[PDB]
Amino acid sequence: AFFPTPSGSIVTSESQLFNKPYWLQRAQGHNNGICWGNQLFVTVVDTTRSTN
Amino acid sequence: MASEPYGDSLFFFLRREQMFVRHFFNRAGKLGEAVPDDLYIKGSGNTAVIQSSAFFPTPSGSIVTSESQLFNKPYWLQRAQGHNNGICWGNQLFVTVVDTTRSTN
Amino acid sequence: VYLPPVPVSKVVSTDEYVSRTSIYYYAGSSRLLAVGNPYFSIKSPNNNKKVLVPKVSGLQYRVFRVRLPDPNKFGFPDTSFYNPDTQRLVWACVGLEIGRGQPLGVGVSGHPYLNKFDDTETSNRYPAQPGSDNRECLSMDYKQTQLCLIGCKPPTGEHWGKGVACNNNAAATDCPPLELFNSIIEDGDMVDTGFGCMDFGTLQANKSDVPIDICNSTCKYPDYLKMASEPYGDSLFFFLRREQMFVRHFFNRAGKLGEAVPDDLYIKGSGNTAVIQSSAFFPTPSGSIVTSESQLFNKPYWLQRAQGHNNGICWGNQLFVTVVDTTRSTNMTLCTEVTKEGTYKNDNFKEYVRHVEEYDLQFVFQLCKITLTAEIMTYIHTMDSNILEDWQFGLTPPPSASLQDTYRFVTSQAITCQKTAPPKEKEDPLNKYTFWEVNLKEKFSADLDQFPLGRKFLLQSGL
Amino acid sequence: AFFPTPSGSIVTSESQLFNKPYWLQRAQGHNNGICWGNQLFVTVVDTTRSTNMTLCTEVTKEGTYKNDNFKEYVRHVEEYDLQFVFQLCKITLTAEIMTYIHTMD
Amino acid sequence: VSRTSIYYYAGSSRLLAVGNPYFSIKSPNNNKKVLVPKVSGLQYRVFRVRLPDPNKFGFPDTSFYNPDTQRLVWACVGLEIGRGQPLGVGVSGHPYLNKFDDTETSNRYPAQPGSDNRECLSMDYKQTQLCLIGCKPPTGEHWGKGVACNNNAAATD
Amino acid sequence: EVNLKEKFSADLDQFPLGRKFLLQSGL
Repeated sequence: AFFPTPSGSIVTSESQLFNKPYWLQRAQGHNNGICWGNQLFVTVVDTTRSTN
Repeated sequence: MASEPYGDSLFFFLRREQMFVRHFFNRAGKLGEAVPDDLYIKGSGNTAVIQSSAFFPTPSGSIVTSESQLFNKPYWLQRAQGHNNGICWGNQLFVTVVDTTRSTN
Repeated sequence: VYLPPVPVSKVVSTDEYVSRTSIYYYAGSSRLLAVGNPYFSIKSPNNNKKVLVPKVSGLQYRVFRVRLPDPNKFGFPDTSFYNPDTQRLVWACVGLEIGRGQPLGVGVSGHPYLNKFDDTETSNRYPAQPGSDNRECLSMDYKQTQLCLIGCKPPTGEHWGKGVACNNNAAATDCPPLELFNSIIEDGDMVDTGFGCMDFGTLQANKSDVPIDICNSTCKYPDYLKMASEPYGDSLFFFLRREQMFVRHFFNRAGKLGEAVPDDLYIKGSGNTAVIQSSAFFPTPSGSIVTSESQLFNKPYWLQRAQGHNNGICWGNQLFVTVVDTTRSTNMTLCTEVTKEGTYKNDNFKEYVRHVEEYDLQFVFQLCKITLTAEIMTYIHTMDSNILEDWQFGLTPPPSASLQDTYRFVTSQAITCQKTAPPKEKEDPLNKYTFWEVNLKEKFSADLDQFPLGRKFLLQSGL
Repeated sequence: AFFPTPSGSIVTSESQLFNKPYWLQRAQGHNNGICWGNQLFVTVVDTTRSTNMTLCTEVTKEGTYKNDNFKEYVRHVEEYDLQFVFQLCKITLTAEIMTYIHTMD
Repeated sequence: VSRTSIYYYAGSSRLLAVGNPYFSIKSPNNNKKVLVPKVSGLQYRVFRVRLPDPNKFGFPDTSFYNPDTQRLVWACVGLEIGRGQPLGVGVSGHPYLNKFDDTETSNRYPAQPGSDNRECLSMDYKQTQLCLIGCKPPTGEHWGKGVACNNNAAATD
Repeated sequence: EVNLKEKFSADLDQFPLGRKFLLQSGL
């Protein structure tokens, strides 16, 4: 009954994803940016900045 | 498969493989093809019997990134490699996948 | 005053006498293989010349030696492009693909009696351990390397080795000389592995500083400097290379340090430091990960310009492809038992190791015709002689006579015996070596696109 | 008081600066390649090909190993080359320029 | 400096050098000479070419310059440095390096007694390349010892 | 000291660099 233990590599700052603008041009759905009901839900999970 | 005459087992194929060694071991047991004697110099004491000279390494894989995968993207077959330009006779296909980056336990 | 040295004959590239036509011809070998032992060649006990289980590994040069059909003996349907009298025909090379078909996986070997004394990375205390024999069993990897050279003549390596000494010097320590040699690379002579490109046969008495497979063979290395510099260009058309390595541990030798470290450079020691350990460290190369984008193979390789004056043309109807590989050098393990029981003991079983290394080749040629006239026939004879014989058109009186009368005794040999020396041509210098051969006389074709390289070529040229 | 032991890394063969021609088209200083006094001064460092052999001779020959008999020497070698291509320049040496060079050296 | 269209290849012969990689060896009882010279990979190898001066040269046609009032100089327009060997990295060491403890994972302690504690260790180097071309020899820099300032009662010597 | 005193040549295309330079000149 084996189990590994995972570990992250180096976490550089050329492979970051945030702190940049993202202009929507064509979303993959049919809903091309219209937000019915006047809300959005933005979900963000990060792990590069998880110090203790 | 590619050098087949009609060319009907590939339309499209891709691969990525990587591997490096982590440890080295040796086996146990009476060695069959024994070492010749004109290649080294003998001894006595704790060097009485020659130790078994069958080594085998172990593979251990590497980091499994997501910037260099192969799946979840479309693949438009503009011109397949052989002579069948995509046409599938007899109304069947065969896709084979081998993926060992999504193989958690 | 001063004046310009002197005029000398200048070579000329084969753009300007060899003209080319548009008659392309695929060729191609079948799947070559070999199966043998990875470390040492197994010898038969009764007859000690017949090999029983041959030696093949990943690390050797696999120098092939292709053969071609003489393209003057073709019965063409239409001879309309050349008068058969004045012209000749010769094959030119414009394609290549050197496949392989075994999976990845780097291969490891070792010696049973390596010369490890202690570890010199984080702990080597004092005093030294006592003993007379302190050899242990170690394993080590190799440096990953790939290369690929085609050309009309065999490729020439180089290696160090023991050499000629000098006159008497009254304070000269015992130390062997070194000298840079030259050779022609055979099949099976090992490639280097980061221990330098030096012979291990006449330079190591204790026989105990490499793995067993190179303990008595001379690890050459190709000579890119000399082969590029020859003005005819008949030894390289195309060459690729890629290697990497890095150290894994550090190990020091065991023996009398034959040179003494001088007294000036260290504060001398007392107590438990009466003895002074060796400074002879040797590393252990290991190599790194082997991806599948840093390969050099299964990809076509067109030519339009070689790096010399020989723009592809091969005289004498042979090529010489050499490949090295240590990305695909895995070593299997076979276990045939003796008895059939239901309990393990280590003395029932039997372990023979094995190794495979297999290949493939593919070509696509082009037929180009020399116009033979007055200024050209002299020029090829300066280059070689076997070309202007083997087209079976004549023979060359080598002088028009000489100035010296040379004193031919014809009394036939009973007074002051001159060098008689009845000659014989030996028909080649190449016959002494041992090349893997592959025949392509029976395997030409004129219709390309029933083959793999025919469909990749006919898109690349836009035809 | 601490001090760290340095170490190199994976020396490739696609990250080397030798064995390939350059072509100086515009130098960073003022002169574009003129060499007064007819000498150059090239300077090469490398520590990727810093291999170190091990030679080993003997004194007695036997059929049993001991550390006593053999002597070890270390040696090392560095084989080089150079190549150049030069051009030809004429100075129109009038009355001003003879001072322009005399202040230089 | 004007320009013309007369190029001139000038290739050296290949060079070698062979010796000991740590220190030179000098013969006893003379000591002004050396048996095997110290050659290692880490040193600089400052070559120094010489060119034949183009006013004492065999030009096949001296009817492009008027030699009463002109002069000629060479100008480099290409370069290449070949080099041939394997790709092995190298090790050095010191038999009596002043290493006291290890300080990465475990140094639980009372103090350790003794007078000498030196050991034999070995490490490699930072891998480095550079090439540079001049008309004067290149000028380095390094730290060193200096004037002690001889004053103000320096508590740290 | 390397010595290029008498190793020159005026013909470019018989030397391992001289062919690589004649293609870069477009000529």
